[PDB]
Amino acid sequence: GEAPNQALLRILKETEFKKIKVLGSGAFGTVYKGLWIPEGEKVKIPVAIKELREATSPKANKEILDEAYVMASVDNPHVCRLLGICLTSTVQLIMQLMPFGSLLDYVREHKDNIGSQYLLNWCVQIAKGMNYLEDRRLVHRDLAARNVLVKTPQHVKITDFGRAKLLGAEEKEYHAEGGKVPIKWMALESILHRIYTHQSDVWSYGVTVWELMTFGSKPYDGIPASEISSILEKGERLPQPPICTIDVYMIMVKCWMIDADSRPKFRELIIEFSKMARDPQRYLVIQGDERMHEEDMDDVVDADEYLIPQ
Ligand SMILES: COc1cc(N2CCN(C)CC2)c([N+](=O)[O-])cc1Nc1ncc(Cl)c(Nc2ccccc2P(C)(C)=O)n1
Repeated sequence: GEAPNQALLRILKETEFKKIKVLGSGAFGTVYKGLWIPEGEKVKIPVAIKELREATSPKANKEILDEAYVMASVDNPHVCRLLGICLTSTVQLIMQLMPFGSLLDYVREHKDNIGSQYLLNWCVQIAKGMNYLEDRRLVHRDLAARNVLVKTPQHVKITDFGRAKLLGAEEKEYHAEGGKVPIKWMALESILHRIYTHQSDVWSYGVTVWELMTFGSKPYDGIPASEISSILEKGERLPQPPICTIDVYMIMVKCWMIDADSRPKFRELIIEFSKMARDPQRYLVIQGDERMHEEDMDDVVDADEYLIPQ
């Protein structure tokens, strides 16, 4: 068959884990900082428990089990893995705790400490992430700095799959009927024709690198998504960030070509940032770059990514 997804889907017990703090809430629901302690096993694993809402019909069309489906499949150092699922009325998605938050938040808080080695490496890690998804014929459809999580300052993972759509053997594009949308991140091709390819993902990767090099700005700030379509059409793009050479800028700008076959492929993006991250400062002029590189109760018997290899 066209790749029998012989993945596994683990079922867990709301008893063998304890919530500890709300990390956030949107319309979707709530994610809690949590502790998972599989019975028997002498391990305690830090987790995020993502609880959502029901409805009069939307609760029973795969409220998230779609997401649990895509995340149940992916295995890659730079993509969030779903540890398991919880079959309470509001099914819980159990996930590895990314203990440093979203990157968008992170770069803001630490601007005057982020180095160029760091920025370029998150650039390399996210392309590696996205390239895995392209391997698995997956289209993230919502790549942004907010949706990249921080495990360590030297290890990030792509993180939100509410909108992820797997392509079928004869599908070069997807066509999302509608809903709300993150306009200032989407390829022009998308913003007009609901068409999403891996290459519209590259457009998003572009805004993401931009978010990263502005230490967390908002793209087209001020401007309302209402007319992003219009300014983009006449030819405007996001500015060159002050820390960026032509080299880094010419890259983001390529991700924003109007012909999407004319944008870079993730496989190439990692080759390029890879090269930059060896001589980081030919490429990122960061003032003083040079002098630049939980609430744990009782732990002891703990683990994390290293249990997921059960
Ligand atoms: C250290 O604990 C966290 C804290 C923080 N915040 C909030 C508290 N303070 C402000 C610090 C910043 C974040 N966050 O979002 O910035 C993440 C983690 N860790 C984590 N691990 C796995 C996951 Cl799945 C997940 N999802 C998560 C958590 C909250 C909000 C939205 C999401 P999402 C859209 C990707 O589903 N979060």
